[PDB]
Amino acid sequence: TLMFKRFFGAVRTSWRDPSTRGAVLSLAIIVTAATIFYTLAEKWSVIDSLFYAVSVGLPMGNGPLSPTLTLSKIFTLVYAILVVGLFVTVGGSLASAIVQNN
Amino acid sequence: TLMFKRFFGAVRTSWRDPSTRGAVLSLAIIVTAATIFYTLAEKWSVIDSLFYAVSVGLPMGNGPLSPTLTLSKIFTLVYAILVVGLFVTVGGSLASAIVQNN
Amino acid sequence: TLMFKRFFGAVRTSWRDPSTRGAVLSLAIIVTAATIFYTLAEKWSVIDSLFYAVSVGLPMGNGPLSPTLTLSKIFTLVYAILVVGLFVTVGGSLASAIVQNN
Amino acid sequence: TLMFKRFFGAVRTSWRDPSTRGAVLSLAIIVTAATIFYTLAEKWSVIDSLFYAVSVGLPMGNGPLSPTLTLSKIFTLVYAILVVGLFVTVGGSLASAIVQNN
Ligand SMILES: [Ca+2]
Ligand SMILES: [Ca+2]
Ligand SMILES: [Ca+2]
Repeated sequence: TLMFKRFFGAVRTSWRDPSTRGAVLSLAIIVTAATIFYTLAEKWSVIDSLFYAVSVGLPMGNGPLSPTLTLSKIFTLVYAILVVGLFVTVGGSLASAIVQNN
Repeated sequence: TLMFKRFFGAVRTSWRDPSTRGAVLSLAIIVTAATIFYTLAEKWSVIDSLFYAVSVGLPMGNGPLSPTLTLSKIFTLVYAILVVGLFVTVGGSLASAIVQNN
Repeated sequence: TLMFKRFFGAVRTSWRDPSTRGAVLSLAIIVTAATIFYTLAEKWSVIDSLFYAVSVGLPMGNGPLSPTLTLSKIFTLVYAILVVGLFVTVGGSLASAIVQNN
Repeated sequence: TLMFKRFFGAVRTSWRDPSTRGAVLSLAIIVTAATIFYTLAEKWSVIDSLFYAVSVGLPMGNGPLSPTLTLSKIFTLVYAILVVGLFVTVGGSLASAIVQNN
């Protein structure tokens, strides 16, 4: 029953596009890229890898998960600084869409 | 003894509405669902669930609690992206309403 | 060595005033109240109470600290929704004020 | 393995400048001083210190690292309010500069 969320959520209001919710596109590369890195370098599972990635722009909250290696530390910074912007506007957009969707 | 805040804040500032504080309603809907899932899925108590729900889109931080199921992990992930926007705007309007009460 | 931050920072650009930074007043009262609550309920030392209270407006991160009692859990959500906006507007004001000093 | 992000990230969007990204300069100062503090006060390594400093101004999330002494606790609070702004606009300018680069 996580249906009503995924379907009346990420799927449904993710298809409200201006020229400037090409930020979603921008987001997806970056999150995905981070996830790959986390999986490979930090050795974590895909979900956990994704969880960490999502965490560094959003108030969600990383898990037990934190970087243990120098590359993972440094990388987390550089990614984090960028994506924080990206997460924001997208969240705003979706929020906006939700309200005029009822 | 939080009787001060609940009357002076939480049930103070909501009694003030524009068009865009339709956002409250959506946020309410999001949170409730989230909490329910947590209680059912993640087995935690109503508040612990409820706390966790709030934790994900505001910066406060979750202490001990973190999702342990892949299913709940994705639920957070999906749910995270929707609610944050809502949190932002309710956060802002609500804050402004304090300021216009002094 | 914090003196350089404290004087060159949260007072040096704190005293940059319009009418609309009356939120600083509000921030002070609200942060104070929460701190008091934390001190009382959570048993915590005043600094720690203060630490936690600020942790929840800002992207900070609490320490190892988090609400362990039900009232504290309940209180935190309520407070966080209120105070976040305050933290935001003040932050922007203060931010803008560093930049205006170059 | 992060060479994509380092060169095509927070060195690419740097060579894209108006004058109100003097905020990057501000952030560098505040961040650097913070790092200096944390290394010294809290005994941590430089990388860890940097991470922690970043962690208080972004949704990133402090790992194990958090302050343990009053001096550092207070300092975080002070710094936290200051940096929160500078981070935010940095993310924003940076963020837009990604979409303007596509
Ligand atoms: Ca986070
Ligand atoms: Ca926080
Ligand atoms: Ca955290």
